[PDB]
Amino acid sequence: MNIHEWQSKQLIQKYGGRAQSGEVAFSPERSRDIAKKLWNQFPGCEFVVKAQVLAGGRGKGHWEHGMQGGVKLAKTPEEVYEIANEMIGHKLITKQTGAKGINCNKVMVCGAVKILKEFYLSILLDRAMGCPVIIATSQGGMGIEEVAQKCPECLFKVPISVKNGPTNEQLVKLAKDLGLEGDLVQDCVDNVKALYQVFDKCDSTMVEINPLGVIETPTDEKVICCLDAKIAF
Amino acid sequence: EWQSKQLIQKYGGRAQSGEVAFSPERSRDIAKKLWNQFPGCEFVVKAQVGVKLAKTPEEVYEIANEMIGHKLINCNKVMVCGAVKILKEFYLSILLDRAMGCPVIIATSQGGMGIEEVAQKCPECLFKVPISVKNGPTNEQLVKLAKDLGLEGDLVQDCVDNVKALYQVFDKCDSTMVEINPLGVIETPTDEKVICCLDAKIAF
Ligand SMILES: Nc1ncnc2c1ncn2[C@@H]1O[C@H](COP(=O)(O)OP(=O)(O)O)[C@@H](O)[C@H]1O
Ligand SMILES: [Mg+2]
Ligand SMILES: [Mg+2]
Repeated sequence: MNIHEWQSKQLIQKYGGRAQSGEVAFSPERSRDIAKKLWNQFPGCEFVVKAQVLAGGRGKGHWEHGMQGGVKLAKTPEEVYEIANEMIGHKLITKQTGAKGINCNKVMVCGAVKILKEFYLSILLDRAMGCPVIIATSQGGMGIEEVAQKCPECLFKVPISVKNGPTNEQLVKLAKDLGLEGDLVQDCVDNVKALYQVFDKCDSTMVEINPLGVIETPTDEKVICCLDAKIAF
Repeated sequence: EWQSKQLIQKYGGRAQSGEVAFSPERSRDIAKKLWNQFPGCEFVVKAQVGVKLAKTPEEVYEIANEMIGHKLINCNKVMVCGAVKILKEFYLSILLDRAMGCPVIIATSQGGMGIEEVAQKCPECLFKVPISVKNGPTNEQLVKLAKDLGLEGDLVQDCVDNVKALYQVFDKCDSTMVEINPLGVIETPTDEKVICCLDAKIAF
């Protein structure tokens, strides 16, 4: 099976990648404390509550009891408790679910960040070719399988040699084709190179980052960051 | 500070309490977790009873290793504060003015130095606001003080709210002084301007 979001981001960081793993919470009280302690470091910052359930379309979905969205903004730790209280212990309905619901027993609480660009990127083991291949496109919010059927020319594909792995020219070109420029290019290479170090050194089948974004830091420094992660085995 | 900075938060005020660390290793961890919540953020390391900017958890470790167990009374603990974008520096204090026998609120737009120096060279920079201990600070007075410092929009009301919470720490603690140097206008990670107490001192 695939591991949860915040678990994937953690492994990505364990190999030198920048990802917003936030902090998990198995209760709405715990989630409130997380946002509260974070206000000590960045007072006035908003928060984002992300249901931890193995299925896509969380931002699109909704909850039975009236709440809309699996990824919702929160202005205060109290709002974090509200949202979290409606998530933990309830069922979420997304596109991958139809209407059978998925039991949500935990959520992830991360700080609200300003996003400048959103990209798709994944490291897939092309079995037909027996080699890894890197997919990407400048259409973060859309979905990989949706874009593929309607626009496969929207995707950039880069087969990877199993020996040396990524080629610095391959990665530099991919970052350049995605519209990146300046320090974000090398930063994108560093993270993407870390994604392979996660893909290969962990015997993984897929490392999907949707969206891989250009975010601003609290001091407004642009840095590549994985705002979502799925790792299949 | 931790007690005070929490008291402001206890009574409904914004205060960057950061987090204390009793060793360079601990300091490096605090900065690491913050990169899970706001990746790429910088950090500020404060030596507790001086302040250097750090770009990475490893830099924080370096700076902490220079402080803990060294000069500037001995320093045996540091406070790791996320690097927040600070726009304006203000100074604000509440005092039992023995001369007038009533609480008074002093404030200036030069929050980068001791109040002693500002008065001498610039006496126009300070703003006295005598407060009736019973009637307390009146909304009219605090709004007048807010606009006296160059605040507009939600900040004007945002200032009034924090000033009130500070007087409660002064009233409900019977404290002789409540000093906020600096009181900053800060941008949140999403570029929202808010008032925040960046340093606190409570005496008796
Ligand atoms: N920390 C964050 N701050 C602001 N927006 C965020 C943050 N994390 C995620 N988002 C936004 O929320 C959207 C939905 O989250 P995501 O993890 O992609 O869920 P899903 O793709 O399953 O719907 C993302 O596409 C992104 O635009
Ligand atoms: Mg996603
Ligand atoms: Mg910004």
